[PDB]
Amino acid sequence: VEPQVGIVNGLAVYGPNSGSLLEIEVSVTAAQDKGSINITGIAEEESIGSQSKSIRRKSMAKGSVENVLTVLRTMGMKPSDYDIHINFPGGIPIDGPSAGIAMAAGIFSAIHKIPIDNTVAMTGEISLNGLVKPIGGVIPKIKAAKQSGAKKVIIPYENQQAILKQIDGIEIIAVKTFQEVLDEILVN
Amino acid sequence: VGIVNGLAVYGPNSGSLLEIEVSVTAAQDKGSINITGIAEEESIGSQSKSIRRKSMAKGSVENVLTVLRTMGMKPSDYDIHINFPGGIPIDGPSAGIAMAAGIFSAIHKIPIDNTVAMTGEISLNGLVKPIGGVIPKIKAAKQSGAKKVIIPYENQQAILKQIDGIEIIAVKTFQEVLDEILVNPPTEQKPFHIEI
Ligand SMILES: CC(C)C[C@H](NC(=O)[C@H](Cc1ccccc1)NC(=O)c1cnccn1)B(O)O
Ligand SMILES: CC(C)C[C@H](NC(=O)[C@H](Cc1ccccc1)NC(=O)c1cnccn1)B(O)O
Ligand code: NA
Ligand code: NA
Repeated sequence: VEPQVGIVNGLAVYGPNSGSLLEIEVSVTAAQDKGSINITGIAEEESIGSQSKSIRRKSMAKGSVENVLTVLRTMGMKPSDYDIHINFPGGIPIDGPSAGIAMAAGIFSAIHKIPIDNTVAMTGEISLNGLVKPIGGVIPKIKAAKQSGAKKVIIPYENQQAILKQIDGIEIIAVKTFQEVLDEILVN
Repeated sequence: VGIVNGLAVYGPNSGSLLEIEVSVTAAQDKGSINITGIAEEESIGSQSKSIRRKSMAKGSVENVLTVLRTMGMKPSDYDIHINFPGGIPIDGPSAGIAMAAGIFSAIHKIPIDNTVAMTGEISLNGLVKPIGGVIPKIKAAKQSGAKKVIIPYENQQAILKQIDGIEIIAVKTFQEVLDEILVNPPTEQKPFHIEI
């Protein structure tokens, strides 16, 4: 209907050739106390195991949020000033590092009250130095964005391939940096 | 945000170079250590008896902080975030000297030679302890375009002398790692110079 504050279109893949678009929602309020970060709708922990051994870690999605908050501090924001809540609606259990640029964009937008273009979808792992790192399932993700009525899709520079140029009816933007993501999507 | 070139082995003979990211900022509150990209806990055994422990990676981070403390740094003055990039859980004690160098470099600003990769467990006294997969690690350092690789002294063996096209530096201490990888910082608009 409109560009909007703290709503960003992310992308997911389930197995080789099955992509989808998720409408990630970000709320930022002046902190009650020390500031906080909460996420609804993500894996909190992953376990990988064999017969006799297994490891457990905080999820790549939760790790991704911590990278995002470190990047926003290097850019001169103070996330400790805010209680921040990110919501992946629907109740679907999602994981992975590839929503890093989308959550970062969502928080930036919510903090600055600058709406994000609703015609854009994006996928991109974020590094602590603001670089956009390659992701999985970029073709099914682009087709999901198109299939959903997105005019544009932001992908990491290193996911660029010749075959992408053969896709019609959606603008594919390759980015190296989170600043380039903000340039592409923020409205005024 | 500084980069240190760490090394990993996956199966008997495959190595990779990891660009480990280290962010160190003035503490927002009581200071903090956060690591992304690692195993945090390991369970070993069966139904009948199993143990659970902090991962080797997490233990390695605790040893790093103790060493920096014994060297007169106060890691609790900082919020420290180390990111091991991508989407594989990494584990092991062998990134001890990489994480310690990355934090050192970030605290003092004295930046890290980007042509150097390294592997080594760190002890509390700051000795560099032997690691596994030293040969595939060296080969992966070479393939990534590293000109130098730091290894533990006790990993030195005759056959490494057969490896061409990379300088292999054996170290006994963390101070030696820092002697070898730290570059003279820039000199412009400084009241004095720091030389290594
Ligand atoms: C937080 C989410 C949206 C990030 C994206 N996740 C996914 O695409 C993941 C697949 C993935 C890819 C790489 C690493 C781990 C898991 N997909 C899902 O979680 C998923 C998709 N559809 C239904 C239910 N779950 B990304 O890493 O590709
Ligand atoms: C923190 C990491 C980088 C330290 C290094 N780890 C690895 O090489 C470990 C194997 C290992 C070796 C010794 C003890 C435990 C596990 N490798 C990995 O975790 C690994 C390697 N390639 C891709 C993804 N993960 B080291 O202990 O050799
Ligand atoms: Na994504
Ligand atoms: Na290593």
